[PDB]
Amino acid sequence: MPRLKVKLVKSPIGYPKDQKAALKALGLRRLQQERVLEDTPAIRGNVEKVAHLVRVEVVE
Repeated sequence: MPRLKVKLVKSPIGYPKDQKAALKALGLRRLQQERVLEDTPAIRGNVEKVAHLVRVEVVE
């Protein structure tokens, strides 16, 4: 509740199940969708798994 705004900027088509699961958990389903998630250790772990695919901004 500090938060992170995550945008899916690259196509995950054909990516490993782990990485597709991390996208699932971040709720990113289509290209250029943006989500504001709570900045937790867990949410950070999932953004880390899909770093190539996403753009991250610190928000509150």
